[PDB]
Amino acid sequence: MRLLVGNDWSEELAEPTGSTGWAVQRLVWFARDGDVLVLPVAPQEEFLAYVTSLTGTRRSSLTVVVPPPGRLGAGALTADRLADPRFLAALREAFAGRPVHEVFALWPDAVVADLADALGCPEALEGHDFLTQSGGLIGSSKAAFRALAAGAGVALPAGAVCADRRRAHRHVTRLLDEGSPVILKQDYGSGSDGNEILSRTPGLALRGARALRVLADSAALDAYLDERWDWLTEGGRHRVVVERYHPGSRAYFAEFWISDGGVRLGGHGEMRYRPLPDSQVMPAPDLDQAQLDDLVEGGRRLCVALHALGYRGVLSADAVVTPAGEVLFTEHNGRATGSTHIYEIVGKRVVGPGFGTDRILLERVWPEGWEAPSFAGALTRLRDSGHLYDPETRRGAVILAAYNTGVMLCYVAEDLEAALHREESVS
Amino acid sequence: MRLLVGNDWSEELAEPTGSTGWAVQRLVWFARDGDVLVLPVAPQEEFLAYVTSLTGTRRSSLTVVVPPPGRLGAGALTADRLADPRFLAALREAFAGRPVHEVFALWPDAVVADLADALGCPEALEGHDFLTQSGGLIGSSKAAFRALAAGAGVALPAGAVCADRRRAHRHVTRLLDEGSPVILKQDYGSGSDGNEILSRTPGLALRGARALRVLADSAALDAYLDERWDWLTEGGRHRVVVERYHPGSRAYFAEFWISDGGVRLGGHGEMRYRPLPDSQVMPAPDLDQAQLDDLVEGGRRLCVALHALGYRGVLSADAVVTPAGEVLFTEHNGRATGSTHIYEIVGKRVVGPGFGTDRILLERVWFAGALTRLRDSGHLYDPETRRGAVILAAVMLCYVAEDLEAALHREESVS
Ligand SMILES: Nc1ncnc2c1ncn2[C@@H]1O[C@H](COP(=O)(O)O)[C@@H](O)[C@H]1O
Repeated sequence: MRLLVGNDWSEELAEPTGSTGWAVQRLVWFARDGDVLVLPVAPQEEFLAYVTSLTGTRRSSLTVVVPPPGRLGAGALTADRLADPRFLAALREAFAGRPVHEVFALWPDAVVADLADALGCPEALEGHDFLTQSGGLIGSSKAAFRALAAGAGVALPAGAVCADRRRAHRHVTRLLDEGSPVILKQDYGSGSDGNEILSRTPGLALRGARALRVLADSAALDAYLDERWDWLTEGGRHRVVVERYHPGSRAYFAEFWISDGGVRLGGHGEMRYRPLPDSQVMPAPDLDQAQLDDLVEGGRRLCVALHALGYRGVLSADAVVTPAGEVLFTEHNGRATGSTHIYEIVGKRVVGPGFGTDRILLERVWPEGWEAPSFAGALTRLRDSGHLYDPETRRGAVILAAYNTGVMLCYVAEDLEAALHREESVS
Repeated sequence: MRLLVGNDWSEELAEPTGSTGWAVQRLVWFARDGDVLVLPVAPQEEFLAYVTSLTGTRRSSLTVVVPPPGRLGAGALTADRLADPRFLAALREAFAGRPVHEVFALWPDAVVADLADALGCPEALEGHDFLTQSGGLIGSSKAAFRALAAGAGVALPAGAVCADRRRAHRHVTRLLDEGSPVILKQDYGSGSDGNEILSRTPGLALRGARALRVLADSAALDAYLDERWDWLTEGGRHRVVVERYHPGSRAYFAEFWISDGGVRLGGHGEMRYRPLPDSQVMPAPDLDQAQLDDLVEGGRRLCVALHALGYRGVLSADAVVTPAGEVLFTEHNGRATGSTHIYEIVGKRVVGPGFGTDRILLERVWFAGALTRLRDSGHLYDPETRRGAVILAAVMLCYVAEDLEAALHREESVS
């Protein structure tokens, strides 16, 4: 029996008011026999039965525990929901006298530590003490990333970390006068919504940022900083990362599992900003040996640093390959990412040893313009067309997510072209 | 030579508008033959002569470069003073073609890395890359201390790190309802000035905070938090550390030198309240051997972690020994502290190997007049006897004697 926790982005960083309880249902992919899952919204049985049928996990051995709604409703495991005596009674009955062997959470937050303490199993949560002190936030800080990568000797685009406009203005100006565009980044921003590109020249693709600002001179920059500084600092709370932006780069990741015992490579892939990051392929294609070595060693070094200071959990090291072919690291992500269950479970467990050898994975966000009436409806159509993932041909679409009021698929194929073809058939 | 920078508390954390240039003149103690010293204010010659005669450094081999004044004046090495063309030219002249072998700064700040960049000697600054990304600030973060110590299995008072009022209220309520007093600490607070003690009971001794608030109950604390949170967070800029406070505790430090090659014990001491914090003793007295070992090994584990993440420089780990006898770490300090030149130079270089065996150092807070009268009376430090008062700054004294009782008699004499 393990306790799996489907928690969201840290309550300490942001109010999870938009959450609907859908994305964290990816937790089920990690479930193994006997496990107890804590989720904000009960998954549909059809989702559970499908996912468990593929992982080989006995569904009836699983228990799903859902807290009552909290101060922000049901969308996310807010702190008040996990402290609810009603929920705690439900949790203890789900345990049924069994010891908690391990606590696994999607996000390394103090609320998980709080839960382990309330349950009297802190020892089952690796890095518990670190987490009680809110150490897990380091996994989502770009400022922390910049310092750690630079200290560990991990290649980094030129730049700095700025707490004020005076310093920000100097570092932006240095980079712009070298003929480069610049990307500003919220310390704790999630995704490209937290970034802006600044350029002397118009017409750049908006890859990895919400907006492009064209700034002619020092005065235009003063004007920009005066207007956006509140936003860039989240109301004066956080610092801003300034770094050199490299147009037309491809985005890669190497993800690791950081335990008490040390650092272990989970997997690597490419995130396709095509022009939005709406698909990813694993493992990483089109790198030569030296670039793949740099991506993995770079990430590993970063993770060894994070391990040494006490971080425990999943760590995604994000990088770009520039048009000149240089691997530069751009951030880390301390959490179960969009990729984690895909290479770890779908790749290594469902597809098997052939994954990385004669099989790749291609996941796409449910295309806009695609519609499916329900989970069961999507599965039926896939099953009937013969495009549903078939455990003995090792080809086809794996349904990744629960019903979203469509779903989300992962195509397993010999190479990217083959998966891309599988997908056009799917309709 | 080596380039020695007498910089102050980071300009990124606070405006150093109150500095007068006096404290960073402790830089001179670290000066070795041929070095070049960057100071905000020129030291008196008599001070420079005096320090170098004790340290055995040849004074004429030294150069002091003082940047012109900057936006806050001459009191402190502000970023614009160190990027001044007039200052960079005067600095390259002081080198006169010599390569910079090592850069030593009093504070691990991004401006040091900028200066090393300007001069073309990034390789002479250990942790250069770390510092350009302002990683040195981690050495002044209590929020960082709390996580590092928790992760490193280093003992610390019960508590948490809080970003908002709701979690602070919870964690304060919990400690108070257990009957203990609580101390709130600004993430980047310099000294006790950034701390406040919360208690059910009035009259606690304010060791390490400079105000106490008596809070009867949950609504009283709502009121306090609603009133003080803006100050506690520096305008919602930083988080707040909530800790169990231990009254009547003694305060100790263990200081380490963190370089590429690893972690070296500098020294340890006590910060005495008699009744107030106006004196230091090194090495640490009145500790059992196991308490000293917990102090040093605690400090070491912590520094090993700081090392691994890239920090380079001086790191002082502060601890208290509770009335109950337990050693608990309370903060770290990444910088040359008020103690660093004392055990490292005055102790290990001036006094020699006997320091920590047959000599101890006592420093207390209450120029040629001090020197004259100390000389004429015979109380001035005598290399031949390894006893007497050392003038640490232009004044402040460090009494070298066999034990604390001998040091306190010497000071009484100096009255
Ligand atoms: N939780 C605590 N209990 C007792 N003393 C503390 C605690 N936290 C910090 N202190 C002491 O308060 C002092 C801080 O003041 P300063 O050294 O001037 O910054 C240090 O000596 C700490 O060791």
